[PDB]
Amino acid sequence: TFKTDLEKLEREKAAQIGVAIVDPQGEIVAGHRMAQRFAMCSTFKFPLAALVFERIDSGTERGDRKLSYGPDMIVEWSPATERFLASGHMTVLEAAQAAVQLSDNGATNLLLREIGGPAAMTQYFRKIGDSVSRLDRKEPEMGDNTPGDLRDTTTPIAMARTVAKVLYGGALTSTSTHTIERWLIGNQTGDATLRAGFPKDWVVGEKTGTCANGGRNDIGFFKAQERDYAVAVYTTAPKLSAVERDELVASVGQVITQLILS
Repeated sequence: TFKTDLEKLEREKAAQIGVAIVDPQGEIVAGHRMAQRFAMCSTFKFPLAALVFERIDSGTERGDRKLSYGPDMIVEWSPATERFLASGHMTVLEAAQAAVQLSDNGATNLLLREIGGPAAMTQYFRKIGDSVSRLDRKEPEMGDNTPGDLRDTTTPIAMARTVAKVLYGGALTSTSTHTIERWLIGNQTGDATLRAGFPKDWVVGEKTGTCANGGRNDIGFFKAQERDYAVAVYTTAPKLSAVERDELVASVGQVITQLILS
């Protein structure tokens, strides 16, 4: 009924829904269109932050290092970057948290400037065993989501497994892992997407994405009692409104819940 519930949503809302749910070791729990490529949109900002924590964990980067910038770095949806503009900088950590929890595009591009751009992001994906995810552009053009373009894409299964490697498979130190987990729980942008359709006693942390051409995504983790899962949801619904798109992802949330509770 998991498959057929998602198929009903897909049929009724003229949408495609890609889902993957994996256990802490990346073993598959459930999936739908799980190896179809979808635009990442802002979901790559979670892996970016992980890349930054790996560098902090390694010493090649320092969390409180100040990153100076000017108005040239302000792009669409840069709420923290605009607020910190007068001060002249955000630290590596401030920028990373804003990228995750506000989806701040300027903060994201500020970090890419520092780690070596899209190519460095793709190299990190490969390092942690993800041969699929690829960042090819910075924001905002990376979310162009042109039909059929494989630039800036992932698969549900690939991203879900990267989530698990980051949160459970030892990609980061215990300390950096804990920090990035809490940032996902505290995400400010996902109240109407997956976690809306999960039970309110499940610990959920996630990162949303919105792309042009009807892309709406949410990736992260959930803890249903003593059971940890990594989850990635990418959806394409060109004809839905934005609120309908939020509510589509929430519904996927519910279908996911109906399965786990079985």
